[PDB]
Amino acid sequence: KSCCPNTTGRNIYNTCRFAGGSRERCAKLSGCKIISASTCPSDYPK
Repeated sequence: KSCCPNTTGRNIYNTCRFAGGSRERCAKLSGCKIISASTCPSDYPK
């Protein structure tokens, strides 16, 4: 799943995805990660 620091991270990620940027590119850009671990560390709580 995708995992972001905060709501602004989610906002930027979603906007970039809506425009049509790649998932990891949008994640990096916004300051989020994406991992196949399903569980994310207590650092990206959104």
